[PDB]
Amino acid sequence: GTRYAGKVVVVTGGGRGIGAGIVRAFVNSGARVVICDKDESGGRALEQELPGAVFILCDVTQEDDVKTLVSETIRRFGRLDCVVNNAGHHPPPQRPEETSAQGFRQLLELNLLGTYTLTKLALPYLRKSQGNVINISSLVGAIGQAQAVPYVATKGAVTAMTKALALDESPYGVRVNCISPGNIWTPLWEELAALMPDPRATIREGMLAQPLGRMGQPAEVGAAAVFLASEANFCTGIELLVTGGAELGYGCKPDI
Amino acid sequence: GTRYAGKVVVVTGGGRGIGAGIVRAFVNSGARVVICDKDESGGRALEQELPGAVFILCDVTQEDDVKTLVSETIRRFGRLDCVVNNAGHHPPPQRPEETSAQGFRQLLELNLLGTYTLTKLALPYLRKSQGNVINISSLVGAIGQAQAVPYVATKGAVTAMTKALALDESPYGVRVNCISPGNIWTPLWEELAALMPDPRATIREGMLAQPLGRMGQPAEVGAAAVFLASEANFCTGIELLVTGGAELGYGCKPDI
Amino acid sequence: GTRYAGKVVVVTGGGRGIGAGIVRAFVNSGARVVICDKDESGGRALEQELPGAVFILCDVTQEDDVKTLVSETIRRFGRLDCVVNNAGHHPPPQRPEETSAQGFRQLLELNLLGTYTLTKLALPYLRKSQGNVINISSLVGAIGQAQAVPYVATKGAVTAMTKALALDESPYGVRVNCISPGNIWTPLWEELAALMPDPRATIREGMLAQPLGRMGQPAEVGAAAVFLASEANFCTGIELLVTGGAELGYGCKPDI
Amino acid sequence: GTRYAGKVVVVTGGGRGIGAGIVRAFVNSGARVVICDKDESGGRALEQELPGAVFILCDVTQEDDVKTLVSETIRRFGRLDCVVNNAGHHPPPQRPEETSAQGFRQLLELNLLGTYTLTKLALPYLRKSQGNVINISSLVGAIGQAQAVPYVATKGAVTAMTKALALDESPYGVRVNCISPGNIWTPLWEELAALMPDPRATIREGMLAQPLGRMGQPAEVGAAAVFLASEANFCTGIELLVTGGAELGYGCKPDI
Ligand SMILES: NC(=O)c1ccc[n+]([C@@H]2O[C@H](COP(=O)([O-])OP(=O)(O)OC[C@H]3O[C@@H](n4cnc5c(N)ncnc54)[C@H](O)[C@@H]3O)[C@@H](O)[C@H]2O)c1
Ligand SMILES: NC(=O)c1ccc[n+]([C@@H]2O[C@H](COP(=O)([O-])OP(=O)(O)OC[C@H]3O[C@@H](n4cnc5c(N)ncnc54)[C@H](O)[C@@H]3O)[C@@H](O)[C@H]2O)c1
Ligand SMILES: NC(=O)c1ccc[n+]([C@@H]2O[C@H](COP(=O)([O-])OP(=O)(O)OC[C@H]3O[C@@H](n4cnc5c(N)ncnc54)[C@H](O)[C@@H]3O)[C@@H](O)[C@H]2O)c1
Ligand SMILES: NC(=O)c1ccc[n+]([C@@H]2O[C@H](COP(=O)([O-])OP(=O)(O)OC[C@H]3O[C@@H](n4cnc5c(N)ncnc54)[C@H](O)[C@@H]3O)[C@@H](O)[C@H]2O)c1
Ligand SMILES: C=C(c1ccc(F)c(O)c1)c1cccc(-c2cccc(O)c2F)n1
Ligand SMILES: C=C(c1ccc(F)c(O)c1)c1cccc(-c2cccc(O)c2F)n1
Ligand SMILES: C=C(c1ccc(F)c(O)c1)c1cccc(-c2cccc(O)c2F)n1
Ligand SMILES: C=C(c1ccc(F)c(O)c1)c1cccc(-c2cccc(O)c2F)n1
Ligand SMILES: OC[C@H]1O[C@@H](O)[C@H](O)[C@@H](O)[C@@H]1O
Ligand SMILES: OC[C@H]1O[C@@H](O)[C@H](O)[C@@H](O)[C@@H]1O
Ligand SMILES: OC[C@H]1O[C@@H](O)[C@H](O)[C@@H](O)[C@@H]1O
Ligand SMILES: OC[C@H]1O[C@@H](O)[C@H](O)[C@@H](O)[C@@H]1O
Ligand code: NA
Ligand code: NA
Ligand code: NA
Ligand code: NA
Repeated sequence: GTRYAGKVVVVTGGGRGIGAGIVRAFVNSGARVVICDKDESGGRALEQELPGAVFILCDVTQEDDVKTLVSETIRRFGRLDCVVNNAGHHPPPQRPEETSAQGFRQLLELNLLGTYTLTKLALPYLRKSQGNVINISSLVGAIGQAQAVPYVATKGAVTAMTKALALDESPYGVRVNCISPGNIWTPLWEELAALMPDPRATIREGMLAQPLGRMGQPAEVGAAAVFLASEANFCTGIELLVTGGAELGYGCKPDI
Repeated sequence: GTRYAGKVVVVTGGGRGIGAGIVRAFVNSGARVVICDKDESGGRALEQELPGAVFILCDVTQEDDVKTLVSETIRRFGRLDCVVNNAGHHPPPQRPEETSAQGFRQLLELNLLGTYTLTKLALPYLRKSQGNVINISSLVGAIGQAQAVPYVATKGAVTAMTKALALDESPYGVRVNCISPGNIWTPLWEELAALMPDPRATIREGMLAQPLGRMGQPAEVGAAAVFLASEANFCTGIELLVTGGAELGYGCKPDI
Repeated sequence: GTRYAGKVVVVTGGGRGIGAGIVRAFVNSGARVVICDKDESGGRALEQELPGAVFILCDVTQEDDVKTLVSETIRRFGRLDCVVNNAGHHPPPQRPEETSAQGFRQLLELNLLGTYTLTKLALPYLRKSQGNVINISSLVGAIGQAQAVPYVATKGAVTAMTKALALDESPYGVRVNCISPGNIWTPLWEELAALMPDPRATIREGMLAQPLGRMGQPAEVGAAAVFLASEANFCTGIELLVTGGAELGYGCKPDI
Repeated sequence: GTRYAGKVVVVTGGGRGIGAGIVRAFVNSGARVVICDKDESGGRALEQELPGAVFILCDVTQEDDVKTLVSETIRRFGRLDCVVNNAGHHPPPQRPEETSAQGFRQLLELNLLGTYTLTKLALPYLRKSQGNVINISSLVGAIGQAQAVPYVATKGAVTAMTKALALDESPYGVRVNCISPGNIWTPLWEELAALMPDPRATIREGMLAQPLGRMGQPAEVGAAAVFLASEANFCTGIELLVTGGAELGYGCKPDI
């Protein structure tokens, strides 16, 4: 309740899924939180539910939306300590030949350039507060994923960008880290599974992809984010895996 | 002279630097090589110099240029075995606040989407030949670099994309690998150093950034590419470091 | 004060340095802590200082010492939830030709097999409590270090062993993670620096090896350990870097 | 036939499996090769088969055997250019509680200290020749393996040691690299599979653990070793994966 008292946090895509779990974790640590989302439904209800969280409608791909997000955060709360770049999307499975450069550009706009834009606009205020940036990347940026060339590329970019920016902002006391979740049970996971011939089988495979035998929860990503913000003062440029061990060992993926 | 005899290779940005070193290595291994470049000067001279190499003017950011590159390769040589996605650029040092989303998009077009586009157009022919893709990424995609947020992000994306595509194309016998060079002495390195207050000091630092005490050569990247194409039949999705050890150990980058 | 209330933690080498910082962090989170050390001086004073910590003399290289450590922990506190394998040593700088197989074996006994032995003896009790293992490895296991072949090898082994054991113990709900610190200001760091021709210069270099410009603190490693024990329920087999960014970018470590 | 002409190579455990594939690759590149093995059967036959290879009986865990191996290589061939530390063993599957510290020590003697000992005794001659070291580690040192805590630990140590030694020997022009194979079809693989309830099923799983759908061959590891020795002049401290992509993506290894 006090680990991050008196601090101000912006969470993009905070209306549902991982983002909402990160919102709740920061509120529970004593922070005031600005929920940014392009859709009103979840975020507006979360603002009613949580004292200390407020909702601001903002599409992170629209630069003037993000400019307003930052200026309204400062106007209303007087400081900015942490930005969590969580907004992002996973398209359905697509074979390489079914992808397009246009679709690839549009996904880069959300998953990469939206993170870039908010970070850039927030950094002057984070420097004043010796605050920090937390990017939500993905395990599959590191190890790959099938039928997801554009998504994997965007997350490779986020993880790498995190390290570059950590180098540049270290002289100013601003840390820049990322979390790479694996399979987290969210509305996006549920939506993608419902597209499959056997959704139930897809979900069962997703649970057994982890040595721990289950998918992760938004609250567990949220706890990792609170750690990075509030207690990881000698961490910068790290990639914090929240994956249940999916990257470990051999699995189903004589010598001719 | 025979390790890759009878094979056909496309090298983008093959007119100078690393690309020209890769062109020479493949010619020396017995392959026929198509030199793709947006500038004529170097590539046209290389075509005159090397029996077995020919030059095709092609800007990899222009989709119809790349369509023509592939169709002309097939028309002239009847097969395609390896594409080397080397074309790319490093902008001058830029502090994060000096970058723009527009500049970032333009660098993504070259360093990432140009690699994507040629790979996509070539894959039908690589499937027929059980050929392979070699992407030239960078060490700094893995470890970061100062004053280079956009460049680092693009190379993070290339390395990650390499792994995704290796997964998707493995059922068809097409391997997809990347090389991550460190400091290689090229015209781009020389151009960037000439921008500095003390170019000579910049070059000296660049040499001592490697435990081996020197920068790398285009020929050394070229040898790694020939290995991946011709002898690495159980390698796919790997990142082959050609860096002189720059990523090893501690260097210049009490507890408060 | 309550994040790990009611839990019982063993910290090896807890008498000073990183180990004592981990002891304090767990006490501050509400846990009861058993301080294991081969030397009495620091650990006995820490037991007097901290309600909720007690000292047990134990050399982790002596199997019967470790057997007694575990049985006394259970006898006195009735459960065991977390073991932190921190005991370890860094020999002075040694050129490869100045090392011996005998010295290498002895360092393996402490840095690797002592971690192995306590983990093995504790696992039956950790299974009952759904507890967890935290190994203190090092950044240099991942990236190397000069004049330290035996030390680097031992830490490579610890990090790898962490992943293997995480796989084996995941069906039982026992997580196994490691922390890889970089330069942490401790008595061992101070002792090694005092061996150098210019200790002050050695310490200054050690501070500037991190983008953050300082060495880390035992308290910061301790906070990472409390996170892994108490809040990282979907993390297993991870390597949590606490290094101030030392692994990022180029530093001091034309093409002939 | 000429890539490594006039050079002298020692391959430990060269009598069968990966080691014999590395022997053949170097002979085919023009090198003279000393086959070291503790068993005579395979290595003696290979010496009869291959002009340019000779067999020396040597147990790499016995220091005087290794001293004699080096002195006999120099006495007979007058130089030493490359040592390939391939000798090693994988014990049968063992649950953590079924392992012993004694068994762990014995495996460290072979997989780690035997590599250390030959490297140390060879380095004076490698410095004279500007030669290189190639260690055969394993993919599972990086990602873990089930029921193999001691084996995984030894390979974690080898990979890490490779980087440390590359740092120390770089001022002298001696490169130190490792190869991390995945599933390679060898007599050891066949022996381990025959221990299983369903050997055929074990072998089928082993083939499908790779995106490429097969196990690797000793010849493919051998080609990687020849590359590292003869053409990778700007590579030191690297880990060259020869795994068929087993480390990529998700596999078989809702949120509670
Ligand atoms: N769910 C997983 O298993 C998983 C795994 C790894 C990484 N991730 C990453 O975590 C993040 C969140 O994923 P999730 O599963 O919670 O997804 P989700 O779809 O359930 O929630 C994403 C939220 O972001 C919002 N959003 C989308 N586009 C936006 C935009 N342009 N501007 C503002 N808000 C926008 C959505 O409206 C939604 O509220 C994404 O970056 C995703 O790539 C998810
Ligand atoms: N030089 C290094 O130290 C270094 C290190 C790591 C990675 N790399 C990468 O290696 C690649 C080559 O770098 P370099 O140093 O040889 O650079 P360079 O500038 O010397 O050569 C690049 C070549 O690509 C061509 N090119 C540029 N844009 C193109 C386009 N749109 N279409 C076609 N051709 C185009 C240029 O005309 C030039 O001939 C790049 O991807 C770079 O990021 C270089
Ligand atoms: N200090 C750093 O920069 C640094 C960096 C990376 C990793 N580490 C690791 O962190 C751990 C602690 O390092 P530190 O700097 O705090 O060292 P330290 O020497 O200051 O403290 C180590 C403690 O362990 C105890 N110990 C040593 N051998 C023991 C044994 N056989 N049985 C029981 N206790 C034993 C010592 O008596 C001492 O109290 C070690 O594993 C070290 O490798 C340290
Ligand atoms: N086969 C795989 O899938 C695989 C995968 C990754 C790594 N590796 C590694 O590759 C290496 C070779 O494995 P392999 O499958 O070819 O094994 P193998 O058992 O088929 O061959 C190993 C050879 O080493 C010899 N040897 C064993 N102990 C020795 C000693 N003390 N001194 C000298 N020679 C000794 C054996 O007699 C044998 O000829 C080992 O280091 C192993 O860990 C193998
Ligand atoms: C949201 C998904 C996801 C899963 C793991 C990650 F690491 C990540 O970043 C996102 C998800 C959920 C179900 C299916 C898929 C999916 C989509 C396209 C191609 C695939 O191979 C998938 F598994 N992703
Ligand atoms: C071309 C350069 C380069 C160097 C190393 C790499 F890994 C890479 O991919 C590219 C280069 C050469 C000189 C200077 C710089 C440079 C540019 C901007 C920011 C920096 O920190 C730089 F070192 N890059
Ligand atoms: C205790 C030291 C240390 C530093 C960094 C690490 F990641 C680590 O695990 C331990 C330390 C402190 C001062 C000097 C040295 C040292 C010792 C031998 C060889 C070297 O290159 C060193 F830097 N280590
Ligand atoms: C020789 C085996 C092996 C397989 C992959 C590697 F990366 C490696 O270094 C060695 C092998 C072959 C069959 C079975 C096993 C095995 C043994 C014990 C535990 C396991 O989980 C295994 F797969 N290893
Ligand atoms: O829809 C899948 C899951 O999404 C998560 O974000 C919610 O917290 C869960 O209540 C829900 O079951
Ligand atoms: O311009 C720097 C270097 O670029 C390389 O591509 C050329 O091969 C060298 O001859 C030249 O010195
Ligand atoms: O000796 C170096 C440092 O060691 C740490 O363990 C102590 O907490 C510090 O007080 C001390 O300055
Ligand atoms: O025994 C398994 C395999 O081992 C390899 O070392 C041999 O080259 C193969 O001929 C054999 O099939
Ligand atoms: Na509210
Ligand atoms: Na020509
Ligand atoms: Na006490
Ligand atoms: Na012979």
